[PDB]
Amino acid sequence: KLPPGPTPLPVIGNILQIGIKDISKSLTNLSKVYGPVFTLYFGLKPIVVLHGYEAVKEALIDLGEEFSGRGIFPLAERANRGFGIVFSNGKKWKEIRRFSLMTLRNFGMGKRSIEDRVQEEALCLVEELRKTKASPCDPTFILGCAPCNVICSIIFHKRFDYKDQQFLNLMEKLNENIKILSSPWIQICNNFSPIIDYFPGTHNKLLKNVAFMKSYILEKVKEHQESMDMNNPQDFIDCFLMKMEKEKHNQPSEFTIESLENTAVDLFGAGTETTSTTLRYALLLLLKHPEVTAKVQEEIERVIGRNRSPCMQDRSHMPYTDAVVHEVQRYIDLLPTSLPHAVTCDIKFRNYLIPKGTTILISLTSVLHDNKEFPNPEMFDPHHFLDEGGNFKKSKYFMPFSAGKRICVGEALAGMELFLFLTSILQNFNLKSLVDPKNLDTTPVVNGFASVPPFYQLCFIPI
Ligand code: HEM
Ligand SMILES: CCCCc1nc(Cl)c(CO)n1Cc1ccc(-c2ccccc2-c2nn[nH]n2)cc1
Ligand SMILES: CCCCc1nc(Cl)c(CO)n1Cc1ccc(-c2ccccc2-c2nn[nH]n2)cc1
Ligand SMILES: OC[C@H]1O[C@](O)(CO)[C@@H](O)[C@@H]1O
Ligand SMILES: [K+]
Repeated sequence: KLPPGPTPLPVIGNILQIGIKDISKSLTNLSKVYGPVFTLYFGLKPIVVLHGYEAVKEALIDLGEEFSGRGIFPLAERANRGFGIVFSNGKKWKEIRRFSLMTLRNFGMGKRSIEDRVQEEALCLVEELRKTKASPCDPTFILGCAPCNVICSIIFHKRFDYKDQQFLNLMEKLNENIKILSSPWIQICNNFSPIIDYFPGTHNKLLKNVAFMKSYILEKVKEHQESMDMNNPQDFIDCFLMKMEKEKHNQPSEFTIESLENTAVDLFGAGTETTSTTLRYALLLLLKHPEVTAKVQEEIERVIGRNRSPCMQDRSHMPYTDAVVHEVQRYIDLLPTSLPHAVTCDIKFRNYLIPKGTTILISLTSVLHDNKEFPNPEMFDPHHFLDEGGNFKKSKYFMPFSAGKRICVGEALAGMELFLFLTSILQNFNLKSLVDPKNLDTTPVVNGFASVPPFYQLCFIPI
């Protein structure tokens, strides 16, 4: 048997029960009726939902290889998304992921470290924030540039100047695509149609934007082929090309110029928006909780001071800051259902039998907002990651990057970006709201499978 669920209607399954508006809350409501493991029907396609820590851990961690598949919907083929890391499966995924992890280690791309790349972006970020000259400002665009340029640095070896038109084009395309991809028409409703694409225009626009990106990446690969130093790979492209020229006696290979372009599009896609949104949300929460900000600044001033950049090494001496970043991620819950999984083979889970390829939906909300691990889980409070002594308290329930075999490839990178960008900002600025802090609402705007902060402005007042 599959896990029990609400009985589907004919030809529409469970669609009309589920509140598309806030899918996570519906899943949670269902869990109160059917328990931690239950089945929903998306017009005949069964979806098993895992809710709560135990179920999620059992599946993602203890039965990891079996739950390592990526769930497929029509959108995957309509936006040509299954050829990188994020939406790939089997051998293509294993190989590209493995390689990408090796390449993305702090020193996996020559002498220049990933941390160096992030540190340079943090100085640039601070500078743009000075240029606002302490006036009101929607930080959206500035905070989005920093992570985008980090990926640029990782892939092409060199960051762009924030005004370089080639950068502004990449960024604009990416924004467009992500905003389109956020629409419930594109994420949900159009997947109800298994064969006919009811938004052919939209997908065309998506693909055109991709092609622009892929074509820019091709220009660079060429440049990288004409300046290849086999002993000194400096970026993700070099590393990929060396992997190719190491596989030439083994075709057909998962490593080709085409998988390089698709993998890089994945890294831009995965690596920008979520980090950007997390940073923006962090500043909103810091505005609203100025005591919190002050405690971070106390750590900064005491451990780091003013005569130098904040580096990772600092993080182990700054538990309060570490707790603040962790708590931002836990509270805001940007991917409440992760990305969909799928079982790779027939598998007995608990006392249910789940057939190979069945889509699994993991509720990360249920873990991050566990009300016993994180009492008052609905409140932002850095103490959720602090012991009674004021030290950092780890949580097995801290899964904003998901868990198991499909855990975010950028976990460590996003971790550096968040810590270095936040510390560098509060090293150099205080934060002043336009409106009254008591009047700001930090509660998240959900629209489908995606959380987002509300709109706000602030002033970056130099110290
Ligand atoms: C705070 C920022 C980020 C968050 C919260 C985040 C979170 C996630 C989550 C939840 C997943 C899905 C895991 C799953 O399928 O179960 C994921 C996948 C991924 N993330 Fe991130 N991510 C972030 C930043 C980044 C960055 C900076 C990169 C850049 C390398 C990146 C690369 C990826 C990739 C490649 C995947 C696909 C992994 C796979 O399916 O095998 N992410 N991320
Ligand atoms: C039809 C093939 C042309 C594809 C295309 N490439 C780009 Cl670039 C544009 C800019 O709008 N477009 C057109 C486009 C037209 C309508 C939409 C759209 C916007 C809101 C709601 C539904 C649609 C839609 N897409 N397809 N049909 N209707 C999106 C892109
Ligand atoms: C100009 C190119 C912009 C990026 C982009 N446009 C499209 Cl279309 C693709 C499809 O993969 N992509 C790549 C992409 C890959 C993964 C994601 C992603 C990664 C982690 C978590 C959620 C997402 C997601 N899926 N849909 N929207 N955002 C977003 C975009
Ligand atoms: O597999 C059964 C098929 O039925 C559909 O739900 C149609 O709603 C598709 O999403 C799925 O592919
Ligand atoms: K049209």
